[PDB]
Amino acid sequence: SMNPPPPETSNPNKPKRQTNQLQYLLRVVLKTLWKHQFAWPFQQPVDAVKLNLPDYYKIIKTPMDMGTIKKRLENNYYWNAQECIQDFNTMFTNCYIYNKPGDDIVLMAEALEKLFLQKINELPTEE
Ligand SMILES: O=C1NC(=O)C(c2cccc(Cl)c2)=C1Nc1ccc(O)c(Cl)c1
Repeated sequence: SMNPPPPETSNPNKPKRQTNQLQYLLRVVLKTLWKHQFAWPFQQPVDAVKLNLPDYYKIIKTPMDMGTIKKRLENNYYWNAQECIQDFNTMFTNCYIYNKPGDDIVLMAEALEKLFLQKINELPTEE
């Protein structure tokens, strides 16, 4: 079982914005999660070949990862904050769908998600 193409991070005809909320999602949210000791499994698309997870992309039909999110934020791919928040939530949910409760990777996702929730709680009002 092979890897799919990664999610796109560039699409010139998709309209985009740089908003204060999106800036916060990069400068505070992504940066906080990216530097965490448990970030590493989430910094790039899951390589199902190297990890010997041939069923991964049979089960996970909407892959997402922080490498992709980082590129989307840096390349101003998004129209609004909700699109980016959805990407983080997709990433966490994929982990919980694929893995078993208590697995290391689930504990890692939970630690990142707790921080994510704390930061999104203080998402600034749109300017
Ligand atoms: O990119 C990766 N390199 C690794 O060794 C892993 C990985 C695989 C199994 C357990 C743990 Cl804690 C990490 C990655 N990421 C990953 C990210 C989410 C997942 O659900 C799974 Cl199974 C793996």
